[PDB]
Amino acid sequence: SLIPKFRAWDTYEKEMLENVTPLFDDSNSMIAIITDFQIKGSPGTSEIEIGSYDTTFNWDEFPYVIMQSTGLKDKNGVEIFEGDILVYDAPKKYAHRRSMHEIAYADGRFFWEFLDLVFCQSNILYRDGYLVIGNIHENPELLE
Amino acid sequence: SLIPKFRAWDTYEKEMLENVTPLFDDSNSMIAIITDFQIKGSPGTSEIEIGSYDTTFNWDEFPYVIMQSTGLKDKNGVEIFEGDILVYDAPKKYAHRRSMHEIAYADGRFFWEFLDLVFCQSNILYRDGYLVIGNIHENPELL
Amino acid sequence: SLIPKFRAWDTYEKEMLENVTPLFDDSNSMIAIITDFQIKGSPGTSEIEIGSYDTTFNWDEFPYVIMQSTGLKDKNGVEIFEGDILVYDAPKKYAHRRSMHEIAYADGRFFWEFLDLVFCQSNILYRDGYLVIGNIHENPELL
Amino acid sequence: SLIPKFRAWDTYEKEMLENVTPLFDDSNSMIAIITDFQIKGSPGTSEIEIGSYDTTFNWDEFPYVIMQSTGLKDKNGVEIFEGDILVYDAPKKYAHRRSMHEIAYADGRFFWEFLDLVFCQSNILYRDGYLVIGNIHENPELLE
Repeated sequence: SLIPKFRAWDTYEKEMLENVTPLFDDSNSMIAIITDFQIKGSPGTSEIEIGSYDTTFNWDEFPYVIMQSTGLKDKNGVEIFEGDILVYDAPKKYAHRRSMHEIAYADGRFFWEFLDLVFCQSNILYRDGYLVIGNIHENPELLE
Repeated sequence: SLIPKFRAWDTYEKEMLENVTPLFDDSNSMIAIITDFQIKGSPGTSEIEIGSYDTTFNWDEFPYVIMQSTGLKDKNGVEIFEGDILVYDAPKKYAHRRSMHEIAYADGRFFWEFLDLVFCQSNILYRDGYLVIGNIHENPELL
Repeated sequence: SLIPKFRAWDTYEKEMLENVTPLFDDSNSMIAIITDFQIKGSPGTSEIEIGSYDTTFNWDEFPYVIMQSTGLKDKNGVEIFEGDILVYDAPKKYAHRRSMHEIAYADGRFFWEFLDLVFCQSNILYRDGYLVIGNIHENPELL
Repeated sequence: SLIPKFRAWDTYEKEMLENVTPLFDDSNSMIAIITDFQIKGSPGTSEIEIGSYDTTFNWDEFPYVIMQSTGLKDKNGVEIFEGDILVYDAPKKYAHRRSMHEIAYADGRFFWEFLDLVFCQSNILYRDGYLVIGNIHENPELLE
């Protein structure tokens, strides 16, 4: 099963927004985003009260980039999203260079890039395990 | 890189709703659904006008079951979702069980059940190809 | 990155032979098997001394079925081969059978049948882990 | 199923040997290689006659690197082995090199390195398809 959960990088404000709801037209294009809402009212006469939101008509270039949760967690229990960048949590002693690996989606599955292992919960936790160190938007220096 | 697209089975109305937007609390529980909306503003400024929707306030148990698109298509160009049931498009073997393969997501990937080939667009189309024949909600006693 | 290792089911003796070397002719059909050999040279002129072997000419039906090692081990350190049958080793909660999963190779990977998980070392060992309980030849009626 | 088929790179002579039979002890060390054999003698009384061969006796380090067939074919029907390098057979354009990926085995599967696609027969052949254009031993600068 996979519970749909999304975060958005606001490229104009340079801010990561958690728990957002992307809204699409019937043609697979994002047209709005709800960043906060609450449900109000009584049983049978309830409503969705949108607190904060934005739409593509407000912008020449809509500044939100959406990323979905993989439903997997890292060694410290942090939920892994598309765009996260992970590293093997090696001991400090005899420290040796390690590469970082970005999470992406293709061909029906989430992949970590440049790694021989299959991306799955057991591989994330195996031996010393993997940790999310940042993401491609906030931390592009991790892949330099 | 997967464009999010969802459908919902409404267990109360016994119907499939297309192009829905599920709304979750910050704790993994679905608390509302938007089934139609428009953007309007002339300028309003622009606003989201919810057309049809439901919330968990309205129910003892929220009757909507959400399914996400894999973004892959079957041999007939049908978009494949979680809960779809696929079969290989071969001749029909009369009076014997036909193998059926439910689509689900787990542990980082979508997969089809009971099949040695890996679920991916090229394998869906290879040879005679696979077709969606229905899903586990609209067609409950097939599997 | 995969050490070639083979075992053979002897369908005449009904025994499993370990560390065998299958030999294939130019038609890619198995023609012989080496079950024991030594290297006895002296010292810049070495030789392969085959000590135990068999060939398709010594039989009407060559009674050997070859299975290759996956290179992976089960939770008890047992090397896993094609044709093995694995179970998840959760405690016996009184009176229910563990589901069984045969190992095969196809289309680029070794895999376990009827399972949502990727067949890889970490999944084999995760939590209670998986154990080999038999194989399709020694235990033809297990599945 | 997979018919075991092996090739070996002789790293002393710098030659690829086709269709070899690798011989291992029980500790997983290759100690011999049969490059040619035939079966001889009376039915019921037959023998393996070893033609070309080599053993680890003659060597400080046995100079042969074994690679197994994946069982999969490229767009030209060529059997793909570990160590092969594949390219996507898109129309070639001036001064643009097509991207290359090495075949490896790890942890239960064969795969193409640095490519987020399931390595399977239908993906090898899909759309423009992939072709074997060398291997890491005979063409050690090819990946660059």
